[PDB]
Amino acid sequence: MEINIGIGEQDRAAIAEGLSRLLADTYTLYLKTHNFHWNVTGPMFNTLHLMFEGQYTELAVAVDDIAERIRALGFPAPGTYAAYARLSSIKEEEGVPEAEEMIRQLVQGQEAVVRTARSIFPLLDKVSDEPTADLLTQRMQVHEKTAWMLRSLLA
Amino acid sequence: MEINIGIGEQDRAAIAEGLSRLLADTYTLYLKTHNFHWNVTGPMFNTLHLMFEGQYTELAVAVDDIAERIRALGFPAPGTYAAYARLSSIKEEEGVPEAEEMIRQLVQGQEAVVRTARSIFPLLDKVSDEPTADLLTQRMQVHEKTAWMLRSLLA
Amino acid sequence: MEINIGIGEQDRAAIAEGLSRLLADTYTLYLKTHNFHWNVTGPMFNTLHLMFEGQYTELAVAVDDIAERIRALGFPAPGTYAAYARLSSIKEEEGVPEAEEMIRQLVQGQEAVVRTARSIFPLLDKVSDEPTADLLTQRMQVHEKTAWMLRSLLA
Amino acid sequence: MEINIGIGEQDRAAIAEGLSRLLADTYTLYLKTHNFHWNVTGPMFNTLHLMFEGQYTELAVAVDDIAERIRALGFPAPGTYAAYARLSSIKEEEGVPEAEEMIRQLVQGQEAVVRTARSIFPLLDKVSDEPTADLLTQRMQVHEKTAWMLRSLLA
Amino acid sequence: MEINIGIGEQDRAAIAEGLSRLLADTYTLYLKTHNFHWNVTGPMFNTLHLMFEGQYTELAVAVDDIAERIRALGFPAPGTYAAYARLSSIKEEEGVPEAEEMIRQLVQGQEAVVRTARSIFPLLDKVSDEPTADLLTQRMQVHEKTAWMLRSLLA
Amino acid sequence: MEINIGIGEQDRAAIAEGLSRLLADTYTLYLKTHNFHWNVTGPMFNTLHLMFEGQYTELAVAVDDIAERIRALGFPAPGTYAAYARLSSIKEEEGVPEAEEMIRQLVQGQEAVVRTARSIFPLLDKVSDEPTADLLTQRMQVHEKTAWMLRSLLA
Amino acid sequence: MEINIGIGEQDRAAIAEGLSRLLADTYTLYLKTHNFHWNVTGPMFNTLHLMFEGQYTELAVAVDDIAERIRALGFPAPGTYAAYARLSSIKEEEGVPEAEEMIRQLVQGQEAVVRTARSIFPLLDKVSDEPTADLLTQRMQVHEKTAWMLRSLLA
Amino acid sequence: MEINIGIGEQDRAAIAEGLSRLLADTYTLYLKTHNFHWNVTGPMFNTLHLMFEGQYTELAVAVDDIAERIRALGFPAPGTYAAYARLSSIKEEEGVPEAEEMIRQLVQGQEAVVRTARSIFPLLDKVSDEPTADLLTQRMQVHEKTAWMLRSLLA
Amino acid sequence: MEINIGIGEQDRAAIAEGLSRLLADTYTLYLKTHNFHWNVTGPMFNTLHLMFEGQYTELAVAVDDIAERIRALGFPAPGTYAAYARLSSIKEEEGVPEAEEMIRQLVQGQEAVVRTARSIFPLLDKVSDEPTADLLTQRMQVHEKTAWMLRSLLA
Amino acid sequence: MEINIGIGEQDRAAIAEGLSRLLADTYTLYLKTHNFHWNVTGPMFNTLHLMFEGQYTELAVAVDDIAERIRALGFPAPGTYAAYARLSSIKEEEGVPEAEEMIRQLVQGQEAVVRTARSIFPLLDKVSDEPTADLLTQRMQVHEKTAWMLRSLLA
Amino acid sequence: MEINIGIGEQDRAAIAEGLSRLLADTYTLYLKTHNFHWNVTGPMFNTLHLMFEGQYTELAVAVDDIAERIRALGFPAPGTYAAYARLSSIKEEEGVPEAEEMIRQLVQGQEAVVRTARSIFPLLDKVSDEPTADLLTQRMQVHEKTAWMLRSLLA
Amino acid sequence: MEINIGIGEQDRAAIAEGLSRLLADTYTLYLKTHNFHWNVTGPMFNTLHLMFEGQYTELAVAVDDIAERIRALGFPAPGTYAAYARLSSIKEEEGVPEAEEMIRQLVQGQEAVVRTARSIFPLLDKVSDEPTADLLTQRMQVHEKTAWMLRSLLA
Ligand SMILES: [Fe+2]
Ligand SMILES: [Fe+2]
Ligand SMILES: [Fe+2]
Ligand SMILES: [Fe+2]
Ligand SMILES: [Fe+2]
Ligand SMILES: [Fe+2]
Ligand SMILES: [Fe+2]
Ligand SMILES: [Fe+2]
Ligand SMILES: [Fe+2]
Ligand SMILES: [Fe+2]
Ligand SMILES: [Fe+2]
Ligand SMILES: [Fe+2]
Ligand SMILES: [Fe+2]
Ligand SMILES: [Fe+2]
Ligand SMILES: [Fe+2]
Ligand SMILES: [Fe+2]
Ligand SMILES: [Fe+2]
Ligand SMILES: [Fe+2]
Ligand SMILES: [Fe+2]
Ligand SMILES: [Fe+2]
Ligand SMILES: [Fe+2]
Ligand SMILES: [Fe+2]
Ligand SMILES: [Fe+2]
Ligand SMILES: [Fe+2]
Ligand SMILES: [Fe+2]
Ligand SMILES: [Fe+2]
Ligand SMILES: [Fe+2]
Ligand SMILES: [Fe+2]
Ligand SMILES: [Fe+2]
Ligand SMILES: [Fe+2]
Ligand SMILES: [Fe+2]
Ligand SMILES: [Fe+2]
Ligand SMILES: [Fe+2]
Ligand SMILES: [Fe+2]
Ligand SMILES: [Fe+2]
Ligand SMILES: [Fe+2]
Ligand SMILES: [Fe+2]
Ligand SMILES: [Fe+2]
Ligand SMILES: [Fe+2]
Ligand SMILES: [Fe+2]
Ligand SMILES: [Fe+2]
Ligand SMILES: [Fe+2]
Ligand SMILES: [Fe+2]
Ligand SMILES: [Fe+2]
Ligand SMILES: [Fe+2]
Ligand SMILES: [Fe+2]
Ligand SMILES: [Fe+2]
Repeated sequence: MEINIGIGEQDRAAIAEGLSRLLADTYTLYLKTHNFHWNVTGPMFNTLHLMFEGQYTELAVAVDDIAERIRALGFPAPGTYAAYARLSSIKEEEGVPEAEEMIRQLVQGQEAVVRTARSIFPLLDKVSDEPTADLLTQRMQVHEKTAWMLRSLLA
Repeated sequence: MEINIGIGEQDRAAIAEGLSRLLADTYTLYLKTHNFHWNVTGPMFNTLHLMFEGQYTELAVAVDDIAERIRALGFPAPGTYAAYARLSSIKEEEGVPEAEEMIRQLVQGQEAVVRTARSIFPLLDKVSDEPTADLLTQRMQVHEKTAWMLRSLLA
Repeated sequence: MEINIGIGEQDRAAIAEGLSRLLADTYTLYLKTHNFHWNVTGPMFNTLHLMFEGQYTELAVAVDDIAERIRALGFPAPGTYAAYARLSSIKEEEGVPEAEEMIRQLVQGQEAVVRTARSIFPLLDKVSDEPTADLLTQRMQVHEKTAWMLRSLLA
Repeated sequence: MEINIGIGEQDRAAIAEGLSRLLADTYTLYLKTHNFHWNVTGPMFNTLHLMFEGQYTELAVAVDDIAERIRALGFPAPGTYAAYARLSSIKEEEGVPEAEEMIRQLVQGQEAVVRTARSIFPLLDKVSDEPTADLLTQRMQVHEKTAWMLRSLLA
Repeated sequence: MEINIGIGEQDRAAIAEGLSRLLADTYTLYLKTHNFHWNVTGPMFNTLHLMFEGQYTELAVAVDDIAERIRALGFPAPGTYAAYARLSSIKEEEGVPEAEEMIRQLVQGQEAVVRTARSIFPLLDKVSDEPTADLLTQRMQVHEKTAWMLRSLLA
Repeated sequence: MEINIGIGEQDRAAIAEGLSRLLADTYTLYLKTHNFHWNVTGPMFNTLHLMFEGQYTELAVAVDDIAERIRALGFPAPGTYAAYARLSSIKEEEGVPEAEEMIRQLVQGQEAVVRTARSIFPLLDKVSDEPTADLLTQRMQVHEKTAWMLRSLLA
Repeated sequence: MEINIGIGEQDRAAIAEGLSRLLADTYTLYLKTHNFHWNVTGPMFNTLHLMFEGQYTELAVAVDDIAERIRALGFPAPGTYAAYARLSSIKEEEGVPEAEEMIRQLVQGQEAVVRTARSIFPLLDKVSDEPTADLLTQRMQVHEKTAWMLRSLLA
Repeated sequence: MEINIGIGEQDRAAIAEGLSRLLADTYTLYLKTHNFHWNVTGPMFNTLHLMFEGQYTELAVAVDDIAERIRALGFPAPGTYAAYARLSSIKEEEGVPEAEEMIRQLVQGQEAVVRTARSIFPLLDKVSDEPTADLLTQRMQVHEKTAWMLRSLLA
Repeated sequence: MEINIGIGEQDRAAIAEGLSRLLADTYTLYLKTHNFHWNVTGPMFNTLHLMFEGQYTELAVAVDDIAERIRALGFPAPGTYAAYARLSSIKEEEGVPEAEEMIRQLVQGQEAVVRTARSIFPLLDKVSDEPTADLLTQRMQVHEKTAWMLRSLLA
Repeated sequence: MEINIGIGEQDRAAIAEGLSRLLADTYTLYLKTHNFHWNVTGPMFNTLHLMFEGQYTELAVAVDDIAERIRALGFPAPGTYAAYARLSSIKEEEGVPEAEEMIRQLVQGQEAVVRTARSIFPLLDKVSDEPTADLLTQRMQVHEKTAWMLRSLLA
Repeated sequence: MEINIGIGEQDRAAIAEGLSRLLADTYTLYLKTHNFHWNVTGPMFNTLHLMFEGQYTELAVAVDDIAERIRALGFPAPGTYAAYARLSSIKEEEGVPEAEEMIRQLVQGQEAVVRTARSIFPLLDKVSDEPTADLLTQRMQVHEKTAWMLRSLLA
Repeated sequence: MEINIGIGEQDRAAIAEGLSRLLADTYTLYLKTHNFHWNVTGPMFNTLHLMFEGQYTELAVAVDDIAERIRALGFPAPGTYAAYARLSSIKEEEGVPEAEEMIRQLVQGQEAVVRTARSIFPLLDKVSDEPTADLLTQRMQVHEKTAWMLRSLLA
């Protein structure tokens, strides 16, 4: 059945490509946060284990919402290790850093998602896709708040 | 008591006129979805009876939110068969279609409401009314997601 | 598949006709109550906004129950503005009356539904349809309690 | 202690006998529904596994209510395979039918309980046992609604 | 405002008089049950303290439903010691009986409410007051189930 | 089994006598508040119906707590119309006053219970019954708060 | 689709045969417990009514778990009176025993289910089926705990 | 740790200064609303006591959300009487007005917060701070809806 | 950090010593109650198993509240078998009494805690430690109520 | 309507003056706690952000309870920045202290509220106002518990 | 601090290595299931969207449980795309298969996890690690049940 | 009534002796954890107070489960200070250690319970008691997980 939501095929494709980068960043941050939840040690273990648990639980919902916006636009949502490694701007950590370095990496991760979201608004200006713009705004709000709570631990 | 929310009376009347069409479309789609919920038959009965129930339940809240935004702008909210029949662009179904035609009609219904919402943004861009713009964006998000789920059944 | 519930087809059709009138009245009262919920003003705004919310919330469930009893009897449930205007004995209000007149109209609405319910019982005795008779009885109970609560506001 | 509820011992015994048949039918349908819940296969597995779960869960409560009405009338409630096999009008299925045949058998099962309930009303009329009449009416309502939901899957 | 629910003023007044006796009996049983809840002793203390608690909790809701049916019929609901002592057929217990006598009096109390309820049906036959008839039937169901549970303790 | 809670039998008997009057006053107020809940009319029906429901719901718990304190002191708790009519200082209303007069009466009821509670404190001075003193204090707190909310309606 | 869970088809059939006897025993105990719940009398009625309710509620869930393990092994789950009478080792009670005898029979029933579970482990040691062994262990744990609670009543 | 969220330091400082004013105005309206909740009297006491409770409860959450957006921007959130008095544009009420004047003041307060929110948008346009824009929009929607509910009481 | 709560160090030390005896008694009663919960047998098993469960569950919270009041006064809370055995006035039961003797011992236990609480008030009066006096009062209320429920089982 | 709660007008005014100082201290501590919740940084951010949230959430309920006790005594509750700055003994912090200094200040704040409550008991002794004394006691309990938890963080 | 749980370090490392493969397989199945949840189309969309959501929700909890068992054994839990691609035996699907192929792949995935779990038991028989064996058994139970539900759709 | 669960009396006694030592160790660790919960201080207070609270809450359930397995085996569950001091291998802490030493002692306590559980398996290998083996396994799983969480704080 044809899709008639006021956005043309090539524009929906370009928006889906941007949201695919956002999905890949968000999913990579999800797994990194889950990883640090398991692997963090030292005197802040209790609070960081819990904090990273809240963060990855929220990111699991965000992954679903971003993916299903791609579906609403008429395209398949990427969902493999290869697709996400190709699209993600977040570099993974293959070892076990000190807790302060875990916090710093997760701050940079929040900012990377924000940076990807910001890269998409120019396209949305040209096209007028208010639902996707609101999604991006919600994600920016969450990552900017989380960035504050994480960097506050360092000071 | 004078209303002083930063929008003049005839500008508020114009936004309320557009929201009245959005309300009438939303309410007509609500009754149609409720109708199909009761009347659908065939092997997809259980899943469509449930899917349509979730949709009309969400629409009943949306009708209330759209109507109370009209009130916040200082105008009466329309609420009769005659008023909605006059304002609605949704085509009503007087008989009992087969399930796949019910699904098709509801997809077109979602897209019709999006179109009505999209028609109001030019006005908000002249007058500046960010709360209504957010309301319209939420309706477009819900209806575009619902159109994906519905049309996915026909693939 | 044949329907063997102990009521013949012609009697099931006659009961469904009566329930179609009850459904149309109930749905018309639902919309009128919802209308007054949005549009009432004056010193009793808070209490009537709330009271009318409770009533239309209940009536939305009642619509579903009546329509699904029609389905159980083997007939399509009506669900359009045209069908309900043809069948309803409640007169819609196209303006915005004063609060006391809103209350008075809703009292009369409760009593109109009771009247339609009473009209159906003679048919049910002849054919013994105990489930439909209990449904009618429940509606009369709800509308007669609601009539008391509304008319108490006038005194 | 004597039982003085406005119904003589012989009439209570006769009503208890009728309810024993209703209980046996309801319990046999309960087990058949539970059986089909485990054993159904094919593309409708997810919907029918869930639908039959809802139905057997409701029937388990109904068995308790019918049995406890027998106890309120002053007689023991039957509760063995031999007693239910002797009293039940529902034939059990010893194999694993196709899903559509499972649906058909459950429709007939609903109608068999309705038929048993109908057969008890004459006694209740001659004797004025309003609580039992209301129990029978509630069972007829549930089974007639369930029959509609089931046979709609076959259209 | 006029009351047009299909029952004449003289008949509504006679039904309200019957419900007043039922209200009085139910409230007197409520207090007696609450009394025994406090004052029962011996090895069955824990079970009877709890069982009587469940019973008086249910009766408090019943008194409200009975009183508000009187109000729906257009008459004030009685609510004083003097009014209830004049209308109640339940004899109060001024001392502290043994647990077994407490149980036996509560059985008789259930049966007294049933008896008062049965006395009202003839009036409802000539008049067609279905909601009141259903209320009476509900009370009869509850009191006959409670009578079975209480007298079972004595066996 | 002897009671050894640090209060001799004569003092326990005197405290119980005082609590017996507090119980009768609390229960009388409970029934009066319940009565006004049913019978109030006029433009304040909705808010007074609800307010009086909250009050009688709280009073029902208070009755149980006061009676059980009497039980803990070693004496039976009174629970009959004749006992409460004898022990109570609260005047019952046998008719249906106007709403403003219902409010006034309930204000005077709250203050009467406070007076009855106040009358018991001297017995506890002598004896050091700290649990009873806390129960009286809580009743005074509730009733003084309720008196403010009620009389605030009259200003 | 072919089943590849690491257990050959005839070995799965043998485990399913053992679980079918366990299912038949558990379901027979379920119906006996339900029967005694309705029919027990005497001074222990309240506590046994409740205790047996808790037991049959647990057993209803265990029946579903056992049946679905048979399904996971690739075989139909038996579910008729004839099948369960054939496969069960627990004998039903066709009359109404005294309460102490009901308790004794339920103790023996718990122990019968333990014995049936035990009888299956030799097969599992040969074949290796750790999920089934864990299910059997859970049923032994529940039935041994329940036997303690039941026989404690008789001491 | 550097803040890299796509908004330079001077722009973040300016937005935080604007939100500091929104925070002060929101907290001042919070305390005024809480004040009127305690201090309102007259026949609308119940409805206004409840209505103003809902409002100050929502405002307390809004205070936290606005302050934490300031934190996300990298600046301290003000939170003292001196700071809020200095930053607020709403004037406090030091006495106890009549209920209609309390309503009027709270309507004006809603509109004053809307004005403070409006004053911040010019700054976000230049900079593109989509999360803050959404926050201002949410506050405008809540205050404009609340203004409608309050001013409806005066009509 | 100095402690400045209006009570000098020596008086706080003396209050903490008294609360240490109350904590020891309460913890010893908690373990005894938990013991009898496991070990009681006979026809009251179900009721005493449940009643003792409610009691020990409440006592667990009380232990925490007493200990933390000691901490608030500035002293370590005792928490070992030797500390509690040294301070406790409750004598432990090393065997398995009959149920009636378990009930009697638990009555005496409630009274032992009350006795210990009464021994502390003189100190509190001389010093005005109102929070500790309220804690003692709440413990006395619970234990005197529990003593009533337990001894009522014996009568 | 006269206030007759057993405390004379001048004494109620004096008690209300003391509670006004308590309210002002509690509200000032509420805002200081809210402030530190937003502004704290360093490795203890997570634990202190959450601890201070729990504290200000509880203080918000306490401010309402203290204010409504003032109302129950017949006096208006103060509720402005100026009224609280005049009455409060807590000095506000206009900057952003180190986390350890925030904790120290919050300890001193709990003790300041305790000191204000203690200053009122002499008056209450002369007048006899048990509800107010119980409220002060509860505040002292909460603040002394909170002081222990806070000062424990320093050790 | 040394780990002394009764298993030597290289034996724990070997168990951790096996569980790392189980974790990688579970996580790969999790993402594949989430992918298919987003991307499935056709008439089974509604039921497969729901079924796959329930599955990936369960798998997300299982990932955490398996990772935290690795942590309990004293080893870091892997958690990157590169590690999971290296350790997994399940192949991802890079395209969008038809619904029946999605079902078949998820059946094969359940069976793949069972094989990986099964492959670890030989090590557990040499070393003895009953907690890990119970985790493996739980995963086998879940995946075998899920395989039945999935393959039933293809029958 | 004889116990027939497939284990001979002296074999059950031996299993119950082992579980009695596990119960004593679990209860000793419970009290030590509760003690440290009250008495810990320093910058980790908030996290350790909460962490130790979660642990002692879980242990309280474990104590009940272990004791009631002893009861299912037909033996009394020990429950006094003297019995637990005799049976326990965990030593109590009579003073107030620094937080890091509290953590270290609780790690050692978790490992002690694991050793006690492990010590019972040789017996169960001779006797066969799968329910007890599963209980031991669950305790080993919980204590090994808790040991990781605790020792992670010391890294
Ligand atoms: Fe965790
Ligand atoms: Fe989803
Ligand atoms: Fe938004
Ligand atoms: Fe204009
Ligand atoms: Fe439905
Ligand atoms: Fe609304
Ligand atoms: Fe939004
Ligand atoms: Fe939006
Ligand atoms: Fe609303
Ligand atoms: Fe429906
Ligand atoms: Fe009914
Ligand atoms: Fe009904
Ligand atoms: Fe299932
Ligand atoms: Fe039952
Ligand atoms: Fe029952
Ligand atoms: Fe009914
Ligand atoms: Fe009670
Ligand atoms: Fe009511
Ligand atoms: Fe009924
Ligand atoms: Fe009913
Ligand atoms: Fe009501
Ligand atoms: Fe009670
Ligand atoms: Fe108190
Ligand atoms: Fe208190
Ligand atoms: Fe084989
Ligand atoms: Fe199932
Ligand atoms: Fe297990
Ligand atoms: Fe096992
Ligand atoms: Fe309030
Ligand atoms: Fe916050
Ligand atoms: Fe928004
Ligand atoms: Fe605690
Ligand atoms: Fe926060
Ligand atoms: Fe309040
Ligand atoms: Fe208190
Ligand atoms: Fe090795
Ligand atoms: Fe979804
Ligand atoms: Fe975790
Ligand atoms: Fe296992
Ligand atoms: Fe397990
Ligand atoms: Fe397992
Ligand atoms: Fe042996
Ligand atoms: Fe605590
Ligand atoms: Fe237990
Ligand atoms: Fe238990
Ligand atoms: Fe296990
Ligand atoms: Fe195991």
